[PDB]
Parts: sequence; C-alpha cells; structure tokens
Amino acid sequence: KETAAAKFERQHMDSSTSAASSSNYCNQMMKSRNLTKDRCKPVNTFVHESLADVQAVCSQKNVACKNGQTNCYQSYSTMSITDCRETGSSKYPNCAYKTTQANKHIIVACEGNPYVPVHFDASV
Repeated sequence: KETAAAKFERQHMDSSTSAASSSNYCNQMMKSRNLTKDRCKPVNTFVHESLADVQAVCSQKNVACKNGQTNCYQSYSTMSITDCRETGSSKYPNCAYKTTQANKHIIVACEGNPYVPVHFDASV
C-alpha cells in the first residue's frame, strides 16, 4: 500500500507554488490530492516548501504532539502554509473549503529509517 511517508507528501506538500494564489486553491488541491474521495476531510494544511526542508524538521526541536506522543518536532523557522477548512456549504461529494494563507512554524510527527514526517500535527 501507500507508505505513511508518501501519504504525508500527498496530503501536505505543495513545493510547486510559493503560496495559495486564489480562494479556489483548497477546493482544487483537496480534490486533486484525492483527499475527498470517500468523505470531505474537514481540515488540512499544505506546506509550500521544499521536501528536504520539511524532512529536516525531524532533526529540529523535539516537542510533545497534541495527543501527548513524544515523536513530534517543531520547525525552527516559519514556513509558508495554506490552511483548508470545510465551509458551511460543503456537502459530499461537492466538498468545499476556505483557503487561508499564513507563515507559521509547523509541528510534525516523525517515524522510520530514514526518519521522516508521517503526520502533520499543528501550526503555531
């Protein structure tokens, strides 16, 4: 099956753009990344950085994840991110999202060898 690392890339990485450029970004990306196939995923974050810079976070500041696990890491720098959140008009299969662009630190959970991001925990 798809690996956890690959799933993180598909769900969260967008190195092809520096920022969301229109209100439609989330609608397009949630659909194109297959995140709305079975249900409307309610929230998701895309990161507009190189993959290597995001993978490097696994070597940065160790912190507790929101659920208490201790394999989370916070980026030293802020990163360009886009938050996608379902709107009130969203109704499967026509899932609809609000796009918000921001520059925040990211918190990811890492696993494996090589030790890589597998879960997006939070932005702060």
